[PDB]
Amino acid sequence: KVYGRCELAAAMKRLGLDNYRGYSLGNWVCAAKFESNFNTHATNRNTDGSTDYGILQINSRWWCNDGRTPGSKNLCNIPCSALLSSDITASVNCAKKIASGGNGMNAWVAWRNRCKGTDVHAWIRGCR
Repeated sequence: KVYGRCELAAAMKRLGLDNYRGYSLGNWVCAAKFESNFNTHATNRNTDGSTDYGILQINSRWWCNDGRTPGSKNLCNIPCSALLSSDITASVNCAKKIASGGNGMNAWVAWRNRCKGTDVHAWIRGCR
């Protein structure tokens, strides 16, 4: 499914991402925008042989197991396929785990590059 900006913001808010680990909601919406363009089915093969999955592009070498990545740590303890549904719950739960790390949102390259230090409130401006 391809979410609309406000719809994703509402969903993220219900799942408790607003101010999670000190990051206001707009950060998570921004991240989703640049990581997958709000597409729950986005998949991106990495050079190192890993693949990023879903709305928050979670990596098969460290976070979920896809059954084809040499040395998967599967720290979220979930199959990567669970990250491809229209329901963003599994992706949010794993993202919570990743951002609980000392580096927070820095784990997402797109966030680091396009969202960090910007007016993240613009991502939820005009929403319900």
